[PDB]
Amino acid sequence: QTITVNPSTTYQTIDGFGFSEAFGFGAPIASASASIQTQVTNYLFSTTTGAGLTILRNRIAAGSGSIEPNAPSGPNAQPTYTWDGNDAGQVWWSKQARAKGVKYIYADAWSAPAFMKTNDNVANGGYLCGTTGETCSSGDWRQAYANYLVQYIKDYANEGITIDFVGWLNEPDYSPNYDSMLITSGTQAASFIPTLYNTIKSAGLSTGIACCDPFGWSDAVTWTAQLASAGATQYLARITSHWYASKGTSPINTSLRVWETEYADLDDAFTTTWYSSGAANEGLTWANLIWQGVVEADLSAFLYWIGAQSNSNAAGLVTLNGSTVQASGTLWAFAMFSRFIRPDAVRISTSGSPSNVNVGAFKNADGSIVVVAINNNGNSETISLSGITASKVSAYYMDSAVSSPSTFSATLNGGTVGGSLPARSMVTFVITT
Ligand SMILES: *[C@H]1O[C@H](CO)[C@@H](O)[C@H](O)[C@@H]1O
Repeated sequence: QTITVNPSTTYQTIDGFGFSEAFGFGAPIASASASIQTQVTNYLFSTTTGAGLTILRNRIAAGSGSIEPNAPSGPNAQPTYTWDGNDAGQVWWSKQARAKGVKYIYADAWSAPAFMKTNDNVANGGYLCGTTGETCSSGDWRQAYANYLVQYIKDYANEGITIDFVGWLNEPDYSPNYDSMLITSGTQAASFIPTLYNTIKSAGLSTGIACCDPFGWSDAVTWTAQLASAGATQYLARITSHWYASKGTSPINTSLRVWETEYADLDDAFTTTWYSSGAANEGLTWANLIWQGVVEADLSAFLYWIGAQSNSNAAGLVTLNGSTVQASGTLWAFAMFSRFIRPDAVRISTSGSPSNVNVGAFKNADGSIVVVAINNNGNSETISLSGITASKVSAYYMDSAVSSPSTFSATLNGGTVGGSLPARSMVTFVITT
């Protein structure tokens, strides 16, 4: 029952929580009525009625929708760039994100253009020409690919949007039948990173490099150690991973902030369900996964796949079905973290979690202490928070009985915060000392 919270013991910095609007999935929303646009963007970004999300991940398209859809005559020949100021809805989405509280934009390529790769195709894998052990008859396209990624960044800068981070790979351990590009190791990745870093700096930009968005955490572990041995981590700003093939239950050995940059239930229907049977698309399942990432794997960020799309399955947090906008249970799992744990928060020490209650705590830059308690028991659990002396508490809960986060009746005795955590619920305490 007694949880100790220790703000003098701190761990990782929190960068935030977010999602993507890649592959044109958000473009019908970008083109919808002002009323639909407002409903969708408030669900994603509002800190009072939505999920308060703080990170947007955009895709850099490789062929169709690319800024360089047609090969030049060779790897050092003058490119022909295109720019429509739309980017399949991502310019609109980026401007909405900046207007409504997003702290970081990350632009991530799923592949280089086909003419820069060993397989001369945007899909079914292939390697960037000129990386270690990847010789192409047409030559070494490393500088061409760095120049291409910088032009995309400048295109966004010309629309007034500053990209914070750039990634040059997506799941490079995976070769599906759509935009993809591989690496054999972090050692091979290290043959391109210095070229990209130098090209960004030379263009007068400060964009940070993120790598390498593996399909699973086990490759993020392997590749980070290889990048460190190759001396490439000095050029990186973030280490990234997806959680599809494997999840994190331990932190990566790095001083860089680590982002979980894509994870979702891709298979199941969209559901408003918070808890029913522990299914993969349930809100409470996702509360526990975010908890695992932030508390067990020391993540600085946790991203879903798609924020909002039309006729969504579970791959999206919010759906647009005609003119009707609906929030998933998963959206409210994100909300119970993201509304309250703001960028530049630091995770802090807790001890004394009851059985099957997952606890985390955070200190915001403004000094608020956020304690999250996920009760996975089939019964209410009474807790007390010692180690902090509260002057005030605002608390919120989410369970099957409410349709969105609702005021929670916290106790406060002699500066000790407490409460009765409902069964199969999440409670967030925002404590002022
Ligand atoms: C949203 O949809 C409109 C047409 O309905 C497009 O013109 C726009 O670029 C966006 O895709």
